[PDB]
Amino acid sequence: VTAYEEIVCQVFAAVLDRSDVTADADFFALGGHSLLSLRVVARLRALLGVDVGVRDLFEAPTPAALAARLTRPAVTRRGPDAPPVLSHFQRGLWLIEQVYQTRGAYNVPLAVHVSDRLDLDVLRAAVRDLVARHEVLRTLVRSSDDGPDPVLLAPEDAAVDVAEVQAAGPVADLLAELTAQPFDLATQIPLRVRMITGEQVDGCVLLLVCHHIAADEWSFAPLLRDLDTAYRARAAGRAPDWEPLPAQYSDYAATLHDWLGEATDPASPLRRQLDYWQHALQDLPDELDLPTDRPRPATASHRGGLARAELPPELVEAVRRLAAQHGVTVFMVVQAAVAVLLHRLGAGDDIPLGSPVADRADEAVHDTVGFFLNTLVLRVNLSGNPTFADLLDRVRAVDLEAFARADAPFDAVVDTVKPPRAVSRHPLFQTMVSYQRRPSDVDRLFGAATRLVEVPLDTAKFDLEFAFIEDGHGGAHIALNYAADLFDHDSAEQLVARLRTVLEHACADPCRPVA
Ligand SMILES: *P(=O)(O)OCC(C)(C)[C@@H](O)C(=O)NCCC(=O)NCCOC(=O)[C@@H](N)CC(C)C
Repeated sequence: VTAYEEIVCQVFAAVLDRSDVTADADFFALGGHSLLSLRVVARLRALLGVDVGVRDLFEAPTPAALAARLTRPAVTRRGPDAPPVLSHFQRGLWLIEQVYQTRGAYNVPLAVHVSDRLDLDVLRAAVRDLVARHEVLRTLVRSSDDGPDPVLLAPEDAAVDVAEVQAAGPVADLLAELTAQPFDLATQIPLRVRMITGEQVDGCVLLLVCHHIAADEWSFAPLLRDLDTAYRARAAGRAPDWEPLPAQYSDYAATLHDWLGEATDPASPLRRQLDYWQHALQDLPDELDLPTDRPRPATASHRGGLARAELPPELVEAVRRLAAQHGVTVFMVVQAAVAVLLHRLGAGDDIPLGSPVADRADEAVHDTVGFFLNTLVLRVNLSGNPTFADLLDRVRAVDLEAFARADAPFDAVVDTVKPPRAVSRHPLFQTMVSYQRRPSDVDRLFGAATRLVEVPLDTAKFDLEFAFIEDGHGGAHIALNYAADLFDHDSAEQLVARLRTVLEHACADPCRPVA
């Protein structure tokens, strides 16, 4: 869970009085010692509500290690002859695509503007190195009677898909179209690479499209890192000089499967976490009374738009202060604000919000390529006329309770809860809230000037998806990915603007009742 990691970071920063606390920063190297160790332990106990001690800090002196310490066997490499293993999370992504026919909605884009036009032959060679390094990028998925079956292509058998595209109209719409193009994972590797050039394009835009089964947003940094390494090596006519991965995704999947156990085992983590979610999601609403422009259609088209709400740096910093002062993450502030927004729009006091949680505590997978996101239903209650500060306490309690049962795959949770189904409605929740941080130090890739560019998606996965997105070099914005079937664009622009308004009011005076 990344949430533990940012809480430990916020605690390190406050105690050491430093603004440079990263997930890999050693507490004692940061300037800490035994005296300040007591203050870190005391603050983490009051915030996290778990019995943490000096021992945990000593053995795990970095936020990533300490967070992982609070979250199960370590991932072990299974040897070269081991067959591929699809994780439960991958199986869930395969199910939603087959059962709900989401076409291209789950494709993950990663677009980088490059001041130089890249060499297509070197890029293709580098993509082959990237695919050879990360087995998940050359793992096909084929249907069967039992379900999906992984098929690991050998590096020499994985035909990479690398092509240059000349941009006619605006580049942003081309990026969205290329992203929406569906994969056939039975015959194509889950990676498409496109270099967009044109008279309007200065240099090129490098677009990586991954099928979600093979990458999450947390994979952007290792993707660009490794692709840059391979491109530079291939431009010099050599193979990239890198060590093997400490673990492949199949290693992570096998370890997760063995630890989860069988749902029929009363002592297995799977059944115990499923039992929690069965109780926690009792009497859940089928859906929230949101203000749509059109009724929910019989079948979902999964068309969508993207409405941005720019946040002034002073608002981003005020939101950070509000999170730090109440001992919550920025995500919890955003999640609380979204709950207030839907509440003020008439959704009631019982607000289920879907949210991704990253299962990247193990150091063998903490910085690797793959899909490590589970989906949790964060059920926030707004009854009793709470203030926003009160809500931040409720949200923290709901989230921490949820983060302790984050391994039960969301599809098993849907099976256990058994809500009424509808192919045009995502079950258990239809609004997702997430916090995302884009990679830093990706400005000099491929020996050029580079910058990430956001892709304006033409697809949507739920009714509403709110994302607080930090760019990695200072700024932040809210991205609302809305279902076009339900909302017009201007309704979504208004929705994302009213969320910023709620955030502005919460920072100004968190003691206002949310009603
Ligand atoms: P954190 O890891 O930074 O902890 C700080 C210290 C330095 C470990 C702190 O615990 C500490 O001061 N340890 C020192 C303990 C120590 O050295 N005691 C000396 C023993 O003195 C006596 O007890 C005395 N009876 C010695 C006899 C042999 C005469």
